[PDB]
Amino acid sequence: GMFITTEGINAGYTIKDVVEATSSLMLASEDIDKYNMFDQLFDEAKQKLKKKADLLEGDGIIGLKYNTEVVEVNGAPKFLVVHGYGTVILID
Amino acid sequence: QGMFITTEGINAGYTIKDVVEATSSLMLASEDIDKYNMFDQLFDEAKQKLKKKADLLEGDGIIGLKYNTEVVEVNGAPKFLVVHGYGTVILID
Amino acid sequence: GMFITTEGINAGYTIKDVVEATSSLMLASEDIDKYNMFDQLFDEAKQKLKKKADLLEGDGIIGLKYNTEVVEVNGAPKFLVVHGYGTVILID
Amino acid sequence: QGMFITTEGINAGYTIKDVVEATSSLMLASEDIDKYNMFDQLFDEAKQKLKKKADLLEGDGIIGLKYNTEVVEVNGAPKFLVVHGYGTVILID
Amino acid sequence: FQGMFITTEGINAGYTIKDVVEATSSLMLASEDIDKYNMFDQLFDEAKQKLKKKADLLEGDGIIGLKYNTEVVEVNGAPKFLVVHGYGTVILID
Repeated sequence: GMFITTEGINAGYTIKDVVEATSSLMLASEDIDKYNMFDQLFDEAKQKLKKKADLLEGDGIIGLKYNTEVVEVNGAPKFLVVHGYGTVILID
Repeated sequence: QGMFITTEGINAGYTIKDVVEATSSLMLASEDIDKYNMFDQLFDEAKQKLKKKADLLEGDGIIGLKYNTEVVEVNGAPKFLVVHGYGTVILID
Repeated sequence: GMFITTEGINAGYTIKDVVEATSSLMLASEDIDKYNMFDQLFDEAKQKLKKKADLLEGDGIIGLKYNTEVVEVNGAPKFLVVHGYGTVILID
Repeated sequence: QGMFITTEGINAGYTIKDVVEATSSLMLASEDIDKYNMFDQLFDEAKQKLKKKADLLEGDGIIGLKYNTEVVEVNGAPKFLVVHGYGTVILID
Repeated sequence: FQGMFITTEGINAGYTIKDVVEATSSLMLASEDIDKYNMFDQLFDEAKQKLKKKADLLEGDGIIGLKYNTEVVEVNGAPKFLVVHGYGTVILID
């Protein structure tokens, strides 16, 4: 139960660290149109980032951004990759 | 669907419900490999998906919207156009 | 004569909508090194975005970002693609 | 071109001249397909182009800088490294 | 020098801007490791250390406005290089 946001917050905080997480999956040959499968990778990336924020003893993560790639092998999409990153903060 | 969305933050009091994401895509016909205006549809669809998620979380709108885009190639031709939209769902006060 | 910016503005406004535009061109075989040809696509993307801002009855666009792709056909760059997007606002 | 540039905004009074963009690129030799440190010079070139455009618009500097990057492949090898830089040219007060 | 702050967003505090800085880091995948996108973790760390060292050479206190670009570079129809670019604005407080 730890907060996450794309932008900053108007409140007093100190900065613990910037954290990053990558998650990925492999597509079946028949599923090369299934870009909806990115949904689970964003949620996995967030949970990895939140766990890292909790290990740093922060209250949450500001400044979240995502990078995405669709990686091709032998002229077909084969991997979907999300990178998430943000700044872990502690309020006051 | 009457719910606000913005690329940046807002100077107002809010609480943060959650960050939400949506992906939309389409498959190009062989003759339409030059039709990058077809991304318009996908940005619209991504926003609708995001707004629906904001409404299920019982927020007033979405701040901090960004889009990632890909043109995915199959056997040396563009075949899919993909938009990912994401942002922070907030509740005012 | 309508303003556009990458960041927000410290002033009172209401939000009309987020708008997006895509611009693209096809490279000749001999022009696969000509990445300066993105310049005109950025300008076209802005003009499309401004047009949309004016249709929504806003004063300008905050939060502008651009995505870019170089799309390959048969192992050569063939299309240059810009996506522009931002938030249309009305001052006060 | 002793002229300021930043990724974020500034807490100060300004007016907005325009948004500006610059692209810079280079071609890799076959033996240099692992040399991604060669992006270094392209970022610098992109900044120089953006600053020169800011100076033509008679601004004091550039806020909101972002970069897009691509590694463009020809016949299944990286051949071009491409940087796009863009930002908002401002004038203080 | 070692312990220097870095953040994705700005800070609500008084500062002057030294310069914008950039770093790139990369690695080459083995054929058997074309699924190993976890290996980006290293590259983000390396990119940050390069950026911090540039901030320290400019005599700043830290880096605001950090962003990362990423690419997965293919050679002969397989992923061969993972590339991170990091960039941000080096500042000095007061």
